[PDB]
Amino acid sequence: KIYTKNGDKGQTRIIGKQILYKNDPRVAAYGEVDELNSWVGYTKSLINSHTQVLSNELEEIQQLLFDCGHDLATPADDERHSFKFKQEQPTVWLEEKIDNYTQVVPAVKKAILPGGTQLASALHVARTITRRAERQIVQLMREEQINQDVLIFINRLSDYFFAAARYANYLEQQPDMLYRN
Amino acid sequence: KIYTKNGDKGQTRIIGKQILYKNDPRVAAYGEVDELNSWVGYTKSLINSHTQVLSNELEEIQQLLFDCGHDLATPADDERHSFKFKQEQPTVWLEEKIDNYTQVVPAVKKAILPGGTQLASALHVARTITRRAERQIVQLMREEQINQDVLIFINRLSDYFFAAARYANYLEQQPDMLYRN
Amino acid sequence: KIYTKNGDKGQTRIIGKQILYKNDPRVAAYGEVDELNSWVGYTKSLINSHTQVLSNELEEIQQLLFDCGHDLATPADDERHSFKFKQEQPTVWLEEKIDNYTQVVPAVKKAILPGGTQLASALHVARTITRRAERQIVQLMREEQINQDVLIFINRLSDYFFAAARYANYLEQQPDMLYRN
Ligand code: B12
Ligand code: B12
Ligand code: B12
Ligand SMILES: Nc1ncnc2c1ncn2[C@@H]1O[C@H](COP(=O)(O)OP(=O)(O)OP(=O)(O)O)[C@@H](O)[C@H]1O
Ligand SMILES: Nc1ncnc2c1ncn2[C@@H]1O[C@H](COP(=O)(O)OP(=O)(O)OP(=O)(O)O)[C@@H](O)[C@H]1O
Ligand SMILES: Nc1ncnc2c1ncn2[C@@H]1O[C@H](COP(=O)(O)OP(=O)(O)OP(=O)(O)O)[C@@H](O)[C@H]1O
Ligand SMILES: [Cl-]
Ligand SMILES: [Cl-]
Ligand SMILES: [Cl-]
Ligand SMILES: [Cl-]
Ligand SMILES: [Cl-]
Ligand SMILES: [Cl-]
Ligand SMILES: [K+]
Ligand SMILES: [K+]
Ligand SMILES: [K+]
Ligand SMILES: [K+]
Ligand SMILES: [K+]
Ligand SMILES: [K+]
Ligand SMILES: [Mg+2]
Ligand SMILES: [Mg+2]
Ligand SMILES: [Mg+2]
Repeated sequence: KIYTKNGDKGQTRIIGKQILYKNDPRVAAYGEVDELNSWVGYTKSLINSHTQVLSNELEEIQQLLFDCGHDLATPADDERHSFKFKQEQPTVWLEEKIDNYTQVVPAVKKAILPGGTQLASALHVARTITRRAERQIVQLMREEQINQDVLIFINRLSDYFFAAARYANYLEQQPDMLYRN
Repeated sequence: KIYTKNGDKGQTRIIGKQILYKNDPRVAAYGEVDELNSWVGYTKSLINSHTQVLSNELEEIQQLLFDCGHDLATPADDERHSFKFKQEQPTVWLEEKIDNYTQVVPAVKKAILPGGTQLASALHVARTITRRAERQIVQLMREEQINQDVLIFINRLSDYFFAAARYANYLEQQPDMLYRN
Repeated sequence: KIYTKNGDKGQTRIIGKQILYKNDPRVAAYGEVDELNSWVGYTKSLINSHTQVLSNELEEIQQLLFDCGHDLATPADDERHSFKFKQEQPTVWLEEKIDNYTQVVPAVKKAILPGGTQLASALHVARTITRRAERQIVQLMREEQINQDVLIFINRLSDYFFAAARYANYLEQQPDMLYRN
């Protein structure tokens, strides 16, 4: 059964099987990445005919987030369990999308309100959940050795979600709204 | 008026009327349960003709979450205020649903990406918000005596949301996607 | 480029340019306000013909939340950067809406389940995210001097979202459901 009940008193296992409390900074870090991954799934479910071009990359992000979570759940000192996530290829992939979407949409010099279409608005929610997960990752980094490649990718990912949100509005001919002061 | 302004300097009351700061671990715990309850309401609003079978149980979860929040807001040592939540019946109810939904959907041996239909994706968001609330409950448990029955139910509840998310995809003939490595 | 990479090791700048870790209580506070602002954008995107009357005020809240975030990112002691947010006018505006929406909808004497229409349910999610951001603001207040006007408005704002959620249900002829005990 998926329910083992071993977590009923508030403790759980990480990779390698060491037991931690569920509020441990490590468990909060990969838990927030799981929350982000679920929100990306929700965002993907809002795609329509006008925004289908974004579907493949959202699913790829979900696969990458699983790799990131895996590494966050992995203690550095247990040599039986290696980190799997390498930032270079996925991060350059995000950057290419950021550059492309920044070029195509109307240039702004002011902050935008996070909103517009349902999909663009969901991409802004994704942007802010990514940044929340990043804060938890940094809390963990300050106490334990982490795969720093995960932090590089998670940082870049919220810039991706910002650029993708603007692109989603552009795909539905929805202008962005500027902050008034 | 619902606005009393007594909370304007960042303090508030729990059951029994003792005053705590709004960032107190207790207030964060039942606040996260309120956030979960609101997300379950949102998830319920996404039900359609194909997924109506899930409506009653989502509303029942909302009623149960109110009982859970009540107990988390109740200090153990104030004998004027008793715990109301007893885990056995609601938890066995969740387990029966987990068993039923696990049986009906295609068996997997790999992790799934959290996503699919809008409803299944919302049920995965519910799964991860439940787990976030659980972490806050454990933070509170480590400082204060709690109704441990709430923790048992909240633990089981995120396994319910996982099984229900797979079932929602099944109800709309949407396959789950496997993690690639 | 929007990606500078200066945040790749988990530190970032606030207003005035001092560097903090991304898990610093200040950065968590205005980060949670950004998350709220994105959720308000998402909520606004769910408006339909029956609920158009709520569109202007949601966008106004988004502009106000930017002012609030600005002040939370501003250290009190750096006199080069003044607080911009003054609570009186926006807070009285919220209160007038609370009074109006409380009058129009069916009176209750019991707690309601947070749910109903998709929009009303999203307004309850907004209510609980506002309250989460409030907890982070109070964490910051307990360590650093803040613009206390932001806390007054953020407190009142979750009462606004509660009253607006009930009003959204009323606009679509959806009754609220009461807590059963
Ligand atoms: C880390 C981990 C995860 C991570 C995975 C990635 C990450 N790090 O962020 C996260 C937090 C996402 C996760 C989620 C869940 N998991 Co998990 N997970 C673990 C854990 C602790 C380690 C697995 C491991 O060592 N892998 C290391 C490598 C070398 O092996 P691997 O084959 O590549 O491992 C993969 C699988 O374990 C897979 N996976 C992870 N969880 C689950 C759950 C199920 C049902 C399946 C089929 C596969 C699977 O992901 C791993 C790759 O990253 C184990 C504990 C244990 N006793 O095994 C549980 C454990 C496997 N997971 C469990 C469960 C129940 C869940 C959830 C259903 C919980 C929930 N209600 O949300 C979810 C959703 C699963 C999904 N999406 O399909 C149970 C499964 C019990 C069972 N007999 O079915 C276990 C055994 C824990 C327990 N309670 O004892 N989990
Ligand atoms: C605990 C509590 C809650 C909990 C309830 C369950 C939980 N523990 O998680 C939570 C956090 C969910 C909650 C939410 C809210 N509450 Co409240 N709640 C309290 C509190 C602290 C204790 C109530 C109590 O002692 N009950 C113990 C038992 C023995 O009595 P009871 O009749 O069963 O109590 C029930 C009611 O209080 C009901 N309830 C809880 N909140 C509210 C709000 C309203 C308007 C109504 C009609 C009923 C109601 O839930 C209780 C059962 O669990 C009081 C403080 C106080 N001064 O009374 C406020 C208080 C009742 N709540 C208040 C408010 C405004 C709210 C919110 C509208 C805040 C918001 N903006 O989100 C929401 C939403 C309410 C809803 N869904 O209808 C105000 C009501 C003021 C008024 N005159 O209308 C109070 C008085 C606090 C205050 N500011 O002084 N709250
Ligand atoms: C505070 C701040 C914010 C706050 C704004 C309000 C708040 N306090 O909550 C928040 C957290 C919301 C924010 C968000 C983002 N920001 Co910002 N922000 C800052 C910061 C630290 C201070 C700005 C300042 O001093 N203003 C003070 C007053 C006197 O000047 P001002 O003209 O009124 O400032 C306004 C603009 O800066 C505007 N703004 C804020 N961020 C951004 C980003 C862009 C692209 C634009 C055009 C405008 C803009 O908001 C301010 C008014 O409150 C700077 C750091 C820096 N080096 O400048 C970055 C910085 C401007 N932001 C940056 C970025 C990338 C972002 C995000 C895209 C990050 C993301 N992926 O989510 C988002 C979204 C922006 C949006 N909605 O359009 C980058 C811009 C780099 C570039 N060359 O494009 C900067 C330079 C930080 C960095 N990485 O070096 N940020
Ligand atoms: N509340 C939580 N937040 C984040 N991560 C969690 C949480 N609970 C468990 N985990 C992590 O996710 C994995 C799968 O969760 P699962 O709920 O199966 O664990 P458990 O709660 O320890 O056991 P069980 O639910 O069977 O009693 C755990 O092995 C642990 O690594
Ligand atoms: N930010 C918050 N997060 C979680 N729980 C809260 C928060 N603020 C208040 N509470 C809890 O929810 C109850 C209802 O909230 P409410 O906003 O009415 O309280 P308040 O902020 O203390 O008062 P007011 O908003 O009238 O100034 C409170 O009595 C307290 O138990
Ligand atoms: N994870 C986060 N959570 C909340 N606020 C953040 C976070 N990261 C950065 N900030 C704040 O938001 C502003 C804009 O974020 P941005 O991502 O551009 O910053 P950075 O991560 O420091 O730099 P970069 O992403 O270019 O490496 C920052 O200047 C800082 O004030
Ligand atoms: Cl071994
Ligand atoms: Cl600006
Ligand atoms: Cl008494
Ligand atoms: Cl797997
Ligand atoms: Cl200067
Ligand atoms: Cl009640
Ligand atoms: K489990
Ligand atoms: K290792
Ligand atoms: K109130
Ligand atoms: K008691
Ligand atoms: K950036
Ligand atoms: K200042
Ligand atoms: Mg960054
Ligand atoms: Mg569990
Ligand atoms: Mg309040």
